[PDB]
Amino acid sequence: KSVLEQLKQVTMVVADTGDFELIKKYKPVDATTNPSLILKAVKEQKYSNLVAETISKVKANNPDLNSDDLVKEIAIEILVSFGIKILDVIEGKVSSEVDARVSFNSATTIDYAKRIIARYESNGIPKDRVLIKIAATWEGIKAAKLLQKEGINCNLTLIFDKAQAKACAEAGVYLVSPFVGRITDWQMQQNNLKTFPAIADDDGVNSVKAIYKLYKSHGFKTIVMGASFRNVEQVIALAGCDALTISPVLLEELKNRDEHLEVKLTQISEADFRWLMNENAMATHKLAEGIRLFTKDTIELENIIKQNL
Amino acid sequence: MQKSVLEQLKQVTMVVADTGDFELIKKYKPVDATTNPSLILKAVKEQKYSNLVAETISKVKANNPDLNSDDLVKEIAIEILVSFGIKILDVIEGKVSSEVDARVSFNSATTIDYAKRIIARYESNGIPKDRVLIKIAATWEGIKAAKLLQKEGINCNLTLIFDKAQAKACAEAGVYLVSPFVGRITDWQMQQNNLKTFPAIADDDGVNSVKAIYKLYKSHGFKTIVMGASFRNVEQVIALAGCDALTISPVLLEELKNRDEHLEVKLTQISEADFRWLMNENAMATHKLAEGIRLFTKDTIELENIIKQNL
Repeated sequence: KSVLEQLKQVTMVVADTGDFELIKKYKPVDATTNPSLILKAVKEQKYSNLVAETISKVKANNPDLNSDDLVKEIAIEILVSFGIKILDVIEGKVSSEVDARVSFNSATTIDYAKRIIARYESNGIPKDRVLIKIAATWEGIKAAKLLQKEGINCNLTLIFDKAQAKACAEAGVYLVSPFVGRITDWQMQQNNLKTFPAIADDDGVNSVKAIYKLYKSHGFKTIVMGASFRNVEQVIALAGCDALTISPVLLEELKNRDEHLEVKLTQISEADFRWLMNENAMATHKLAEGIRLFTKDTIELENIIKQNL
Repeated sequence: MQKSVLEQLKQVTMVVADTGDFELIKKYKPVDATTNPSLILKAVKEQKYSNLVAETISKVKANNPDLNSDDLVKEIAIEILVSFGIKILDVIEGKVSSEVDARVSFNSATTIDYAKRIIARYESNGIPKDRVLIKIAATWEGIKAAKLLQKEGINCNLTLIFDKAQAKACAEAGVYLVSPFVGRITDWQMQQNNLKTFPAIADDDGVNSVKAIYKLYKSHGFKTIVMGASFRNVEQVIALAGCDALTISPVLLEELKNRDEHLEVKLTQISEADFRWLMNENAMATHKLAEGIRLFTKDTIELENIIKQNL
């Protein structure tokens, strides 16, 4: 058995891509998108017809919207159209991320999430097949608490800190996506490291291990999904995690190796949360950075939509 | 005849001394003075104030025999920061700034409580609230706290200001005074760009930040005092001549006192979600606000450990 197939025995394998054509090579259970991956699927142009049809559809269904509102509605429908194509090739769920610009507004986050779900449902996809990805700021967590109460399952993303993860679980979220790679990136930058750290010393791997241990010892039922990978050894290190979302490149690396895979993994108030985050210099920087960078990619996507109206 | 750079500055800007070392303050005759948790730790640890620190720990211990150890340490820490403030007030005409415990920085209600506790300790010694500014980190929760404190006549000094949005929100809250930082912003600039020498004044991100806030405030007619803080060299201070106020370390005060070159005058609505977005967009501000709270917290924990070692 390949390492990929070994991993599937102990972990829910998830594909991290909007390039739905790649997903059948790997037979993951679930798939995840993010604003950068949607932009890449739009930019690389394998799906220009899907984009063009989406734009036409939204214009016809929305004669009342001005150019700004129309572009926003198209951005949502693009996210959903990719998700629908992904759902055609997997048995599980797809994750679709809200506009990062709403990250500090629980209200607009709730509305955005509900609009994504409504668009899926209008296209005949039931909400049980979708996770709404939300950056794990306090405001995102508070939004997810409400959405979960209303039956909308959330994927809390940009998780860099254990207390941050704990708060998510306290809110009853379906799933959390603690990051690995971006933490390793910070670690390597801090000391100008030229090579990846040994696995035992990899701050990103250790961050997910710590969250896993917290959740299992405490009996939290939220799914732990490691995300953000720089090398295949980081993914292998976390075998046994509830779920791991993995790029098509790294899925291919796992598919082509066949050594033995060792299985390794077997209330907070607002003020408390803000304090614990502030104590984590890396998490404070990297949460903020993720929201800035995803916003830049969403603006690039909007500019592409505008050029094709 | 032409006076020193210091005396010329005093003519056009309220000169403030940035130190817990009250003995040094009298050599410079500032109007006001500022402390912060790091400066209080430095004054507590230095040999020359060891009698004042000793006497403070004794008096609180004697008058509070029934406090649990956690409460007792907290009471001594507030007494030490107030006792240095009082020694400063004895040697100046104006106000002293005393910072709340940095651990309350994300809690408006405990900020308000800590501020009131500081004021009460001053008042217990006969010092009226009009001689004290409560220094509060300009997180959203600190701005909310300060808005409420100002409604009760407690003047605040909103510190760790790194972005024009904080500054604007502070003004909108009606705070008495803001402390936009210079030096720490230049530190970020110099570390990030590998700068061997300090940037030209025109290119100094820190100096430009205070200039932008000053311009914002005067164009909007805000009455909040703009006090530049955090300096790395005299040239950054001189660059801001004419700002409402400038708080300056004793090393830099001494440099200004001894220079006689001519001083040219250079300086003559936000929702929570908006504030948080604009802060987020500023990588430097996000990092430096957080770091400042962390570092002040580390120094206050060291103060607490020193209190515990002397009990």
